[PDB]
Amino acid sequence: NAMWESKFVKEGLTFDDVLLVPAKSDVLPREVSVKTVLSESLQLNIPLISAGMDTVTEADMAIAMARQGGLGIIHKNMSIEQQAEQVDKVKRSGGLLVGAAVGVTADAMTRIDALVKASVDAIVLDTAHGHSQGVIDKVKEVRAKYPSLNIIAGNVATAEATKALIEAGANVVKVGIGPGSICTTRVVAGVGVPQLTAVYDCATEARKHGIPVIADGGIKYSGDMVKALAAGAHVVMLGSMFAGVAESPGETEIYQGRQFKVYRGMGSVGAMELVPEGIEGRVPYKGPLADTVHQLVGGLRAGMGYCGAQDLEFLRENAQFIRMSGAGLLESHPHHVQITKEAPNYS
Amino acid sequence: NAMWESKFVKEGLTFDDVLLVPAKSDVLPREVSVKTVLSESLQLNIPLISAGMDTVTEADMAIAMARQGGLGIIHKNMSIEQQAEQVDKVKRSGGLLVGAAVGVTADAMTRIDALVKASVDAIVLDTAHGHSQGVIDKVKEVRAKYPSLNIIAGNVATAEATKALIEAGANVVKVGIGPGSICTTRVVAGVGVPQLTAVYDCATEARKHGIPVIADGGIKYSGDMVKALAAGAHVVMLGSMFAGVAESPGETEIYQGRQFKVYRGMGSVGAMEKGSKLVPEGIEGRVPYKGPLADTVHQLVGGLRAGMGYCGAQDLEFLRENAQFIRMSGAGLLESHPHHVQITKEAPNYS
Amino acid sequence: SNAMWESKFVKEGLTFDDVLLVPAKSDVLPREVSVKTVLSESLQLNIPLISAGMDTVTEADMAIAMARQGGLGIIHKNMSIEQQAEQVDKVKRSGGLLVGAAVGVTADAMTRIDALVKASVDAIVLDTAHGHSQGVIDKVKEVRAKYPSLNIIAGNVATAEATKALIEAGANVVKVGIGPGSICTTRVVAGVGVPQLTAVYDCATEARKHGIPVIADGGIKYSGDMVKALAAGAHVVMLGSMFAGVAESPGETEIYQGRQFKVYRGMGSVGAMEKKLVPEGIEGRVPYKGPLADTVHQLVGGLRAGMGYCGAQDLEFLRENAQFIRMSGAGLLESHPHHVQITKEAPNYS
Amino acid sequence: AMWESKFVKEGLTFDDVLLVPAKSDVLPREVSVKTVLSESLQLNIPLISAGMDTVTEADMAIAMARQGGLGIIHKNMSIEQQAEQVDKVKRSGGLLVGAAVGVTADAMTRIDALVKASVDAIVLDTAHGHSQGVIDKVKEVRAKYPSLNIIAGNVATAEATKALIEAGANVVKVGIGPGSICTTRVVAGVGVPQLTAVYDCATEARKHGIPVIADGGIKYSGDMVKALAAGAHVVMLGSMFAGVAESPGETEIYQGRQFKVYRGMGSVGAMEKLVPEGIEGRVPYKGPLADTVHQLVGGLRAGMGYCGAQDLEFLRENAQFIRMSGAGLLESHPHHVQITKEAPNYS
Ligand SMILES: O=C(Cn1c(-c2ccccn2)nc2ccccc21)Nc1ccc2ccccc2c1
Ligand SMILES: O=C(Cn1c(-c2ccccn2)nc2ccccc21)Nc1ccc2ccccc2c1
Ligand SMILES: O=C(Cn1c(-c2ccccn2)nc2ccccc21)Nc1ccc2ccccc2c1
Ligand SMILES: O=C(Cn1c(-c2ccccn2)nc2ccccc21)Nc1ccc2ccccc2c1
Ligand SMILES: O=c1[nH]cnc2c1ncn2[C@@H]1O[C@H](COP(=O)(O)O)[C@@H](O)[C@H]1O
Ligand SMILES: O=c1[nH]cnc2c1ncn2[C@@H]1O[C@H](COP(=O)(O)O)[C@@H](O)[C@H]1O
Ligand SMILES: O=c1[nH]cnc2c1ncn2[C@@H]1O[C@H](COP(=O)(O)O)[C@@H](O)[C@H]1O
Ligand SMILES: O=c1[nH]cnc2c1ncn2[C@@H]1O[C@H](COP(=O)(O)O)[C@@H](O)[C@H]1O
Repeated sequence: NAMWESKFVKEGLTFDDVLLVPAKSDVLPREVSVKTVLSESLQLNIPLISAGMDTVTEADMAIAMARQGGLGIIHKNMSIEQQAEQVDKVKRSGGLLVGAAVGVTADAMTRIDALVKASVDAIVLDTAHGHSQGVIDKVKEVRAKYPSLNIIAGNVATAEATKALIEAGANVVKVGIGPGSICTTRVVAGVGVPQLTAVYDCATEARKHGIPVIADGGIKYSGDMVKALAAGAHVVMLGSMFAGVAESPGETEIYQGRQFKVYRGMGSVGAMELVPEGIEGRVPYKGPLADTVHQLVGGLRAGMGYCGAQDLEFLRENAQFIRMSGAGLLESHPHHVQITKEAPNYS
Repeated sequence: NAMWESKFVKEGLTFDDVLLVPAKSDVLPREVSVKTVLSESLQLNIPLISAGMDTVTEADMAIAMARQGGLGIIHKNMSIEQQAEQVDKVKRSGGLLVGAAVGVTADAMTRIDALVKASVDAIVLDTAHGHSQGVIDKVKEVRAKYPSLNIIAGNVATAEATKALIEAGANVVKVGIGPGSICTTRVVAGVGVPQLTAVYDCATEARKHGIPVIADGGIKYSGDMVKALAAGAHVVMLGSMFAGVAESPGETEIYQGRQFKVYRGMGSVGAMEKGSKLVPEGIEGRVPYKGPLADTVHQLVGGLRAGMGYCGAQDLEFLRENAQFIRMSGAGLLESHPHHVQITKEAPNYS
Repeated sequence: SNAMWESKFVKEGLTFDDVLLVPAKSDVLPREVSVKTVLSESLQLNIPLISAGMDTVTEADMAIAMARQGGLGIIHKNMSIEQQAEQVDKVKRSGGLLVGAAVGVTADAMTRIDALVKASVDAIVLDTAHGHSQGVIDKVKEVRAKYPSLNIIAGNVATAEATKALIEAGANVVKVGIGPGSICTTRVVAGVGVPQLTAVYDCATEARKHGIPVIADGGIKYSGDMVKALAAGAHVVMLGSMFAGVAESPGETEIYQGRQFKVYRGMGSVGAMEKKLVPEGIEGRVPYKGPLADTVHQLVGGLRAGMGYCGAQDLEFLRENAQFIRMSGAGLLESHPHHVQITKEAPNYS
Repeated sequence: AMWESKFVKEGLTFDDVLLVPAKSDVLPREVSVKTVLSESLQLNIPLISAGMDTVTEADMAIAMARQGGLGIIHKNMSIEQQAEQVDKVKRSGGLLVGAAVGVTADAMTRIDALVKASVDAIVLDTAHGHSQGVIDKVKEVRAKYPSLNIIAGNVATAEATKALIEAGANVVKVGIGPGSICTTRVVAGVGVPQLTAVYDCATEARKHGIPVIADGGIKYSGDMVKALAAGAHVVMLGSMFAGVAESPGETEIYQGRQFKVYRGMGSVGAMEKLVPEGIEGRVPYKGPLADTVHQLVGGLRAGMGYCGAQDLEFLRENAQFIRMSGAGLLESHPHHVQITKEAPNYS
């Protein structure tokens, strides 16, 4: 009867619920450092990872991300031979960093072998429910065979789940159940945790083991990314904000005179070909990845400057939030003004 | 006196106010059990019941519901003779389960007499106010004559009301005051309780007596059903999500080049006129055509299996006794649904 | 002391769309409950409804219709003293019906009140923007002194302190509402107000201690709001917009895009003020709703259903026993129809 | 302790609250609307026009001063041009006029010219008032011009207000992100809900006898009253002054309605004249300033009359708020009635 009475006690927050409180600062946005260390064999210049989705990251995107100082995860919706080849294609081009997504299946180990042979830097054990026993066991099975391999496991949204994956052998934990722009998990199954609260809860546990977390999904604007990092995440994972980029898979298509690209959930009907937990759609074309990355990092620099963070470590450990209502949100966006042109970082 | 200061102390949540929290899980959605026991003689393989509304459930729907593992409540907007024929029709169709709705009226027993002869499996004593004395007196009057008959009573939204119905003879209690898609009770009378809190409060009381509660109304997506079952409900009742299937009463009509089917509240002007001083408490409308019932049901159950899998629930009871929620704001809701992307294809379980 | 500084943001407010009335044990059917109500021995109404004292809401034709329905009408003050006195006499001679008249806080207040009393008016409505103003208190005291037996209704107020002040001044009815008006912009232009349900509840709390009835004025857009207002401690509610489009309300029916509408505007709007201070209301139009009888039946019927759910035999049980439950915006969306295409229009919804 | 305090703070904005009516023996006609920001800076009306290139130049500053207010000459022009603007307002009857200065190396050079032009106040105008550079720049100016009115901003915290007062500023400007044209809270994720920001800053500034300026996010006259009631001596407006005839730029016609350009100083357009923290848009033409001012001051007199405030100091010390939900706000505006004509003080 303790489980019965504790059903509705927990409370969760997401990005649009909060703002970062300005702090004393003697650092300029130009001066701040945005480097992150996921592991001793995996370091990034910028805290950005492109999602391992069929409409987001393949060879070209992974190469582009690695060159902006980020990281790309090759999706698993292709043959083992195809993924190992694309991973190699990224490694061919200057010894850039590259990751590959692997699902929890029978052929999982076989796929990982061809990936490790292709000198992949990290594998992403992707599953909808990262707190499942099957996922945990497969992490252990993989950890045993490759102790020197970077293992990124997810997705989870609780501290209990984070501890479970870390103990299984995961050195990076991916956080996010339902916040995705193309996701319908919370709608069709009713399951999830508000992403900021999820990140905070998991980071609270991950810190105790010196393990980094990845904030994955739900990021609409560059400010959301700053919030995610300040909530405990080392690095974020983006899907929709990279999907309209030239380097992302798919072809540019015209709808009502504008340029779009296909963006679909990996749990959508189209991506599968279980009940679907994703949606299919399109996002505006945005040209080269460099322009989008520049606005994102530039937003992050401004944010860190406001908070007085010389590095992301200070940001995670010192940044304070303040909660706001819907009226606060509307004030936070432009209001009572007819916007006449698009800014490079707004709509 | 002390009632004056307590006017605004109570707080209520609904489906869009919360989310289910993922937990340890050794079970796959493929392997979960979705069966339920409502009574000694009533067992459903899926937790679904189609509403007893004149635009939702008749003989054809009740057959299709039963063949899916669910239950259909034949509506009362027809003669006593007609309703008995349809109950009999569902029964002759291979031993399928079938329910039937009865209103709190003078000739209620007469309707119930003909329903029992036709071997109806359950009777729904449906009122707008389940905590009315007339309904309570009716349940006793029916339990006395038919000690073996499955009686479902409603609608209620408070623990005290559930206690009254259970002690009166009801062996199943139906929860829901105002959450209906077609319902204006809360708007025109100002009375109601947010459904998820209602389900939770009623399930709390009914649990003490070993009595199942039905979550009736307010469910628009499959996730809302999983939340309702996790809140303490044994089964759920759907009107809106069933009103568009092929087996539902009424014919298809065209809007925007696509097909729609009529759906209206039983307290709407149209429904009251067919059934017959009271002011209406529902609206008349239409919902998208969705084809055969099997497709809708498969989506519904599929969402439940996934959600139960997330919670690590091997069966519905574990989910009822262990599932934890987390409260969220409007921003949380906005994030929960798809966002900032233009959808190009309707998903089988989304819009 | 730093008290006033530290208590600035302490209070919280609730409106109709923030709450629901909780269903309770009921030994009564909607057709059996009594909706009658007493404001004073000389002023008893069969239905808890008063039509607002506005130039686009209540004149003689409206006051007569309201009274015949068992309600009350307040003749507005945007006319000469002689005219308003005539309007009262007309209603009073139309079968001996109850009729009220609005009076403002001006120098000629006493003159106008003398005429209305001479015309045998039943209630005087001392109407001002700020009921807790010193000018209002004094005017109430003057009138109570000259007319010890005259019904005095004073407002508007939104706090208990204000309510206590008008009661001690000599008012036997207190009207509540600062800003909730559909037509109002006071909260937008002055930044001043109190969420109407909390307002009614705070003022009723004070007024209960004195046996003074309270009127819930403005903010009511559906019949359920009226039930909530009455359950929050009000004896009677006052309506503007829901009565604005009936046939008996002032103003001819105008045609806008085929559909027939009726002008409804704030008493503090630019147009009304003409018939130094900036506007605190807007000018607009509402759909023509036909005879008052059809609107009243929907409202009363909503109340009967409401009282039925709460197990209230009369309005006194409602005020004393009815409990609310607070809900989020998600709760409100569930409360209204949703995820359906409305094909026809219910007599009591839009 | 720093990690666990991240989400404890709550913030309020204008649309979250209402002013509670109090006992009153004062009529709106009789109230005192004056304000003293310093010994050498007194306003007959609590209004300041924003230092933006689409809000305030010489013509706006003149009109504002003659109404009893103040105009701030923006800095998107040469040192010589700005000194001429200040002089222009000065030879128009000896009117009060302020000028905007940013934190650059040549800031002193510009200030030297503005002082020579007999300016009444210089506004040290930056995105992050709690920056060390801003604090240092305040010290330099105070050390050279001990009698010069220095407005320093912008800030949103008591700690930042304290630091600016300590640095030598004699007026503090409050607001991080509430601006109608502002995207700072969206792109950088940083900010504090304005009404709480004013209150938190006034609480500190009260101790030093320093007045604060509530800058940004005011869309109706009632918002201004709330801002003042929350502790502000005076408010600064942008969008409500940008469609005024005396503002820079000219009138454009779109579908019969007249408009005027309004953009943030952080927008691409203004910067061109880092990533942007504003947008470019347009507001409706409102005609001569006197009409907008009349409505604003009249709403304030209404509010003060409701609160029983004879003067603005009474309002600051005594006015009480009540919190409300989105249903409260919805009720607070006109509702369920189709508006047939524009009121002078509403949309
Ligand atoms: O300067 C701008 C953006 N910006 C603006 C502007 C104007 C009004 C409100 C907000 N920002 N105007 C600009 C003009 C040119 C370049 C950048 C500009 N933003 C920031 C962000 C973080 C900072 C941290 C320490 C010190 C200074 C910082 C500045
Ligand atoms: O696999 C999917 C849906 N799905 C997805 C997907 C991936 C990420 C986020 C959401 N959905 N991709 C799929 C590809 C094929 C079939 C089903 C798929 N959903 C679930 C739901 C509950 C589970 C419980 C235990 C173990 C696994 C569970 C899986
Ligand atoms: O009388 C109006 C506005 N107004 C109205 C009106 C009517 C109903 C609700 C709100 N305002 N009607 C008016 C008619 C003419 C001039 C002003 C008017 N506003 C105020 C505001 C504050 C006051 C403080 C002390 C004393 C009187 C005060 C009056
Ligand atoms: O029965 C209806 C309205 N109504 C409905 C209906 C159906 C489902 C949900 C809500 N209302 N169906 C009707 C059919 C005919 C006449 C009235 C009807 N309303 C009420 C309202 C309050 C009551 C209090 C005590 C006892 C009975 C009460 C009944
Ligand atoms: O179809 C799906 N269903 C649910 N979540 C998904 C699906 N596809 C991708 N995701 C998650 O959502 C993230 C994308 O988030 P975005 O930044 O909102 O696009 C991915 O990195 C995955 O974690
Ligand atoms: O007209 C009515 N007024 C109020 N409630 C109704 C009315 N008609 C049906 N209902 C209830 O609302 C449920 C429909 O829920 P839905 O799934 O949201 O459409 C029904 O099963 C009834 O419990
Ligand atoms: O112009 C005005 N400004 C503010 N309130 C007004 C004005 N005119 C009428 N009111 C109030 O608003 C009520 C109308 O409420 P309604 O039912 O929402 O239309 C009236 O009875 C008055 O109490
Ligand atoms: O580009 C910008 N980014 C952020 N804030 C700005 C920008 N431009 C002006 N502001 C601020 O916003 C205020 C205008 O507020 P408004 O009254 O809401 O339009 C100005 O006085 C500045 O303090």
